[PDB]
Amino acid sequence: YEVDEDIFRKKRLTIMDLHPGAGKTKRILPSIVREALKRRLRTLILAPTRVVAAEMEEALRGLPIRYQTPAVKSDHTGREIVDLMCHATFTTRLLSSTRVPNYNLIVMDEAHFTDPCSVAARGYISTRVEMGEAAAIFMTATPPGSTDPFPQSNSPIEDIEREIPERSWNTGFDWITDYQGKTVWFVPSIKAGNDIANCLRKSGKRVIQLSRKTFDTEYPKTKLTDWDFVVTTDISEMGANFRAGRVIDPRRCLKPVILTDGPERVILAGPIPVTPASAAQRRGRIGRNPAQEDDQYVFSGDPLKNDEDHAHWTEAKMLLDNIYTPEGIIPTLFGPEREKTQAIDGEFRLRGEQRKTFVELMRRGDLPVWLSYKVASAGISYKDREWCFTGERNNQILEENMEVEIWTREGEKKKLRPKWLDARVYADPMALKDFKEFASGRK
Ligand SMILES: Nc1ncnc2c1ncn2[C@@H]1O[C@H](COP(=O)(O)OP(=O)(O)O)[C@@H](O)[C@H]1O
Ligand SMILES: [Cl-]
Ligand SMILES: [Mn+2]
Repeated sequence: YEVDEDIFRKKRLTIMDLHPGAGKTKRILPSIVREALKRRLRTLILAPTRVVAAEMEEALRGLPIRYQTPAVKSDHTGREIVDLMCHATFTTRLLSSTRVPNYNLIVMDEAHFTDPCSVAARGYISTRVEMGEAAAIFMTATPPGSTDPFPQSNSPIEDIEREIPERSWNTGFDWITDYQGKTVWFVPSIKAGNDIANCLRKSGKRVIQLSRKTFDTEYPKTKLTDWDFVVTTDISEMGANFRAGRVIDPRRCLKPVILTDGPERVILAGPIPVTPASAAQRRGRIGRNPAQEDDQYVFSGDPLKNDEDHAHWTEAKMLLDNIYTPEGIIPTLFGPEREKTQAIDGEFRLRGEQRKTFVELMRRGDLPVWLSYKVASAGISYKDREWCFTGERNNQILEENMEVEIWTREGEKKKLRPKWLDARVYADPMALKDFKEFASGRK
């Protein structure tokens, strides 16, 4: 692969939108890094997930790569070194340090990731590019704005449109279990995944479940051959490689929405249709192997473009408005994503301890951006957990249709009733478990 010379020039942002599997991560990336080093550029590589980052550092092992952990706010050497980190790690460091290096070449892989930390990162990056302080490459077949759900592939894909179960089934879906080979099944939620996986397991199928929280331990198991089904949330759209012959995709997802009628709260709306980019990335899990031309994409429904009510857009602004810049400037969203919110640049900016608490609630507290923002801008200290118990009766959190009760750090049994309700902290057993740990003052 021959690298273009102009992509290393400051004020240039290159959208590397080669089709899924074309060789963006595996082939051109090491070529770009080596060429960046030759030019003595201060280089940053951004991976969507910890797993993908680990694959990058394994592949770039011969080069002066340094993986950067979010447990560390900055890490500067007096040496020629390429920094490697997750999208979210970059955004956290921007919020928590003034010692963020002045990278003049930034590569964001799987730059289609729509999680707020990634949207915020693209905002900061593009701002630096447009200010003439950096060159950046966004690697993704589906850049922000894409609407082709059936892009080019390395090998032919059989696109099959048919009814897909939303829940456990007894009969009428023989084609699912009769299939000889491996399947990746995209589900709209973890608990939808729990039910589907349970159904497949009672049929004697070996299934691995994937979600954001379990991705690190569960994904490596898919690299072995002792499995029939992967049941996964949208997280697998971000550079997850499966050696499988089929994707099952009912093209559905949950969408966080900030509601403003009465007390502000985040709900999880849907299931709703995925975006055409998401559908393409799910489909793009297969058709990757030149030697295997039998791959199937089994789908249901049309994708939906309009996602302007997605909470991730205002959450991205809450992050961006609090990002430290050398000049003191407020960075704006990436061009094509500016339309997604009506927020006035800088309206979410916090000062002093409130800004510090905002960051702490996200990184140490594991809370969503919106929820962290509401607590921090209320003037509440990080260790002060009273808000988890002082909400209105409607804010009572249920588990198995019964009221959740928590032992506090002071040793009192209080009903879990937060002042601010964000559906994501009680969306599934694991999220609730983590949030109970927060409410009981255990982190
Ligand atoms: N660990 C691996 N070993 C061998 N081949 C791989 C590995 N990971 C990916 N590939 C293959 O390399 C090709 C390009 O992959 P990649 O660079 O990830 O595509 P993309 O352009 O989507 O980033 C694909 O055909 C893929 O199947
Ligand atoms: Cl998830
Ligand atoms: Mn890739």
